[PDB]
Amino acid sequence: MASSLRAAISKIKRDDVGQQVCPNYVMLRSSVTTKVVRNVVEYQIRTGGFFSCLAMLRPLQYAKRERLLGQRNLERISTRDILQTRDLHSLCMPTPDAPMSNHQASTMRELICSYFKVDHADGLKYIPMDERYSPSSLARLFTMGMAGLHITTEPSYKRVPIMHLAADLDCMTLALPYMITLDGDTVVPVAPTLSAEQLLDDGLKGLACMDISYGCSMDSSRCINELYCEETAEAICVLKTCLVLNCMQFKLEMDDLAHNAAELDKIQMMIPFSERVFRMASSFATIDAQCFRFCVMMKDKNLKIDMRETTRLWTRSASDDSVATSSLSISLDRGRWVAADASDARLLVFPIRV
Amino acid sequence: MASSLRAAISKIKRDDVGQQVCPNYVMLRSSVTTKVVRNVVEYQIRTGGFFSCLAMLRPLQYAKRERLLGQRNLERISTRDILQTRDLHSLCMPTPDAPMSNHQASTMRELICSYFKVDHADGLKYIPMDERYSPSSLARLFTMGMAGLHITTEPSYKRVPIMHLAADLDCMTLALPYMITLDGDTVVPVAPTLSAEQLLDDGLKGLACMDISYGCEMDSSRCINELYCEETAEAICVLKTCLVLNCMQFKLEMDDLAHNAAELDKIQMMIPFSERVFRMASSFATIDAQCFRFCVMMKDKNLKIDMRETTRLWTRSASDDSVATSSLSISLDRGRWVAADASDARLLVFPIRV
Repeated sequence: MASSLRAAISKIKRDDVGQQVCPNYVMLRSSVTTKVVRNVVEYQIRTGGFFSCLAMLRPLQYAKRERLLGQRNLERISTRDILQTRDLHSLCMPTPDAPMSNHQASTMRELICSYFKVDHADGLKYIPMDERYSPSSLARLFTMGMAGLHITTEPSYKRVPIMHLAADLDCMTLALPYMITLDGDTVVPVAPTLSAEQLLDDGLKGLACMDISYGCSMDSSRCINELYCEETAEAICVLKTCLVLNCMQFKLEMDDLAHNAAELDKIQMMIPFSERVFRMASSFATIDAQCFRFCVMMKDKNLKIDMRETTRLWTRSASDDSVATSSLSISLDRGRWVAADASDARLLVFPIRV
Repeated sequence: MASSLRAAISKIKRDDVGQQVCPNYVMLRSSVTTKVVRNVVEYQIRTGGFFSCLAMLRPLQYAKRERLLGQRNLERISTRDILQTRDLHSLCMPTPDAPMSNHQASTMRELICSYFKVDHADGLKYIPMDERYSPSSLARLFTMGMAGLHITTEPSYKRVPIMHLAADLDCMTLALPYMITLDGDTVVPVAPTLSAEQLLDDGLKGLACMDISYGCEMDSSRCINELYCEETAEAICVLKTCLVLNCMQFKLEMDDLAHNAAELDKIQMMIPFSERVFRMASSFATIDAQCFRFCVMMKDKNLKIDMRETTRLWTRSASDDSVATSSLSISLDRGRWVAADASDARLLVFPIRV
């Protein structure tokens, strides 16, 4: 009565919260439940990883529940038999089996070392010599650090100074990042011309022209840039950097999903998924040029697109001449960002919760 | 034609929100507003000072709006021609026109100095050479200091380090303070034998036998003493000291309300003001012996008592032999402090908000 195939199947993980799409990723990690009402099937998509990554714009809230978890969980996670990308993300480690980045890796390592007052050998555990890192793991590292917790290289939590900006923002419940320019004594929203990564170039200088409007569509609005002083400067740069890093991870994973046929075939032209991807990309449409051009294109096709054509658009949106911008003029009111072409609304980006 | 009476009456600021009761006080500052439905008039008592100063148990929440306000408001308060007690409390100054103490004032100033790393002479401004200080102004100073803000001697907000305990506790919506004893490897709640003031003795080491159970909903309970380590020790000592300071201020003002017949005649009639005084004293009934006894008494008289008799019971409650507390067994269940004589529940103390 014993058989080999049954033994193979026995080992397979049968949690089955839903149809697991793009696991082994950080932000594109997705679950598809099926919900039937009458005779119509509504696919319900749960992408918690992305939404947790975006909640880092409020560091004390990101950290809130985990700071009351002892040094036990980190030590459990590391001792585990097989470490998935989620496990390594919790430890702020390089995530093999997931896309990674080699961009400004030394400046990023130098930042770990300066912020956390740590050695280069320790820096090399976060960002190895292959120079390849996972940007979201690195954001988690810094986001927690602003909240007063350093994830150490031995799985441990060490107490580090809590950033005043994190406490100053913790009241806020909505946020909108955008790009600005200074045309002399006045500040105006501008469309993203550079890519999120290129903000990291030149020692993170281009970050000065990103702003984030925090508020409670929104009210009691406070911009991060008006809270700039000598003491909050570092905290503002890190916050903006973590945002950029999460954007980079998104882009990396999307670029990889364009070529990962296994998971793309698994998505049976779910329009629900392609409008999810539109939400996710809209988060960064105000700070990354590619995601801008991508979101304008999909909204031009009324978001009734299957994932194949969708991640075809992603591939094309990496090039400046894929859509015409110069034409578009952008304004910001009531906490949402609008790009319009001669009174035609080409993209509307709403603020993100937490 | 003109009148000097008219001119005098003209100069009187008329906020007239209600009948103001015990102004020039910190915690007993009250306002009665008359609400009528049918032919029944019900008196509503607002006592926001008391509940504000107990909200200090969660320091970041106490600081939440005030950290967004600039140094503008503190200068503005100091400029005011008539410095009322309310304004002085905002500035963490000593409060004439209101009661004060001298208990361990030397160790308090040394604490101010230690925590805020400030010289003896400006610490003399907070606690003068008179040796008299307002305990609640001092609790505010320290409470804001855990939140990362120092109210300086010149009106000014100076950024100091934010305590990790303040961040740890900020998810908690309820708190129950109580006293404990260590019998072997089991902690048990005990009745308050000492005075609040007497916990400031023995180099504040007596505070270790106090615990505060924080929770939500209670449900997600944590005891502050569970969170003790050498990094959290300072914060735990200050948080406990600030509670003792607010207790002491409460006591100082009650004693004063005993001899202040000028206010007590005005509120001699209202049973709702007895309910409020019971609610207040119940907050410290677990950590102060007088407040314990006082609260046991009024529960015996079923809370239907006038304020004259009320504050006479207060004056009596100062004496150990006034009620027979030795037969009462103390239990802490459902987030709820119970003092009972066999099957008779002589006092129930409930968790405090924030």
